[PDB]
Amino acid sequence: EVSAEEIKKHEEKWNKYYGVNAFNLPKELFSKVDEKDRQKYPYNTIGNVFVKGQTSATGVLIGKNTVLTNRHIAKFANGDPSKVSFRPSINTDDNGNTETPYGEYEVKEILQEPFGAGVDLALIRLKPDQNGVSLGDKISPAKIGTSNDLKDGDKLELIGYPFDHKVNQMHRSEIELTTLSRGLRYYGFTVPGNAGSGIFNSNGELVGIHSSKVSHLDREHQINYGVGIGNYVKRIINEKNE
Repeated sequence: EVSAEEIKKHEEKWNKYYGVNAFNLPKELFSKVDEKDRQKYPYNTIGNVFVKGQTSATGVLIGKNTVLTNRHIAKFANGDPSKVSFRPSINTDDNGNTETPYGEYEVKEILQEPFGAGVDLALIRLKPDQNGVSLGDKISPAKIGTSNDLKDGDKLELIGYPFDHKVNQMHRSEIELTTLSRGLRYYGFTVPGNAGSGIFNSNGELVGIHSSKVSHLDREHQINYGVGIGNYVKRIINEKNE
């Protein structure tokens, strides 16, 4: 039971992201990443995880051949790697011109729930290109930070592919952390395609991965939910990354 004032104020914040049209959102909270920034770190570590005829979400390159995304996204492939494709820094302008600066990568192995069925993270291992060159040799993987030092009120950058808004167009969303006692929760604009988006701190370190929206305060309100890179997650990553 939370005071009726909290709900009133929550609806306040939440509304500044979902009350107005996505296109009429302030640049500071939600904006497309231009060609220039897309070639720079950490933006170039972001890619589109494409599951043929299932979904189109986001993923972060965290190793030479490893992509970190959500378990719920990886489940759509039903264990079959050939159903998943990773397209780093892909971009499709409003006129249909699609470009993939680093090519498209095939998946050799899917680790659906290496952190546990209750942690919405999965690892995707990619095959090198036909010349045997790993994506991680073309682009430096994201630096892995920690979520242990974050605190209520903190502002972070969420980078991903908001498919439902614009197809194959990388966007950044400013997020504001809230009640962290119940997990990584935050205010910000996201759509289903943002699943797997990287959350970076001012130091450019990856501190979390966006997951989805969950009930908040009561059973009738929402908030964004992500998975923080805590002690347990880092251990597993360091153990299976490659």
